[PDB]
Amino acid sequence: STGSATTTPIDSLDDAYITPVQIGTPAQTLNLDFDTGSSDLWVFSSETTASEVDGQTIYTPSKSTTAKLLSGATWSISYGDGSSSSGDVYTDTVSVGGLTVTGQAVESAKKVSSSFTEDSTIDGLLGLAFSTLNTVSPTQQKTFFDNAKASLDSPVFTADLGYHAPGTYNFGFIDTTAYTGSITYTAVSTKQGFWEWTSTGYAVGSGTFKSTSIDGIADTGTTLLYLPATVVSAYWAQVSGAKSSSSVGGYVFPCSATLPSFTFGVGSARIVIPGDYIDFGPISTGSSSCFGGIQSSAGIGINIFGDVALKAAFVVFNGATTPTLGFASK
Repeated sequence: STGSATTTPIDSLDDAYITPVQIGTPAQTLNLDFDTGSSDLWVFSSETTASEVDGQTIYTPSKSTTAKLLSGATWSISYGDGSSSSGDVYTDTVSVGGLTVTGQAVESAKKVSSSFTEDSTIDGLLGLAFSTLNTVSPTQQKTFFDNAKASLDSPVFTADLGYHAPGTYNFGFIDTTAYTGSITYTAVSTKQGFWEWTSTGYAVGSGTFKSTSIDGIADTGTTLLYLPATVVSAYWAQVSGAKSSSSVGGYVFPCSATLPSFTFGVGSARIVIPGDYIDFGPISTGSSSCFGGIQSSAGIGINIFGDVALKAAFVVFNGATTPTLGFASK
């Protein structure tokens, strides 16, 4: 089997991407944030504290003839940005782009943090990291991909995120028309539960490539590109007037600037992030100070190849017995 679904930016900045997902019988369609950096499929629901729901579409398990309470199971997750959610668990039928999993754990939120409430466009998350990170207790549950894998034509999914435009998540096949040149595959460590890999270096604009190992995670659920302070300083030094602002929470730059590109290495291959992908717009409405899309990972504890990086590539998440990651230009 295969599946193919369009993923759409939630706003004009590509802050996140939402993908429609069918849950239950009859189908209830929710727009979920596909997150290769976590491993829980959780939704706003009829059980979510009413004051914490503000415009989201909810899953109502009592209206699904295939929903079953997973007795005694609870979940609770905290994300790198400080947001969180928790609740109980149903199993139900879940379909993405024509690919159906029966008995998928659907984690129903009883509580969500303010950041989730305040984002009306995201109805929940669909985790695509390794199932070892799943938070369901006392019996850990599998991700949608893990459940689907054996049925797929090939045990892979691909992320093809758009810049200020829709893109695609495919399951079970590589669309050879969706990228240019070849896909370069690189080793993955699953030791921390992430799609963790080592970039071979970087360049800023038309500058020379610096060969250096950068361990990080491919994370569709993180907006920005978080890299070591040395790398980030080298980037922003090429933008007149750019500075790190403790008050704002990272590098800002004059909105009048033209940003240089940023290249990262995948083996001997190179992925070029155009400068415009690194512009996240005014820090507040009407400001001439703009927020940068490349930020320091210092004090995160890990480097993160988030959407800024991934959307410059066609990315293969190869879930073969020994997982790997593939990147192609597009």
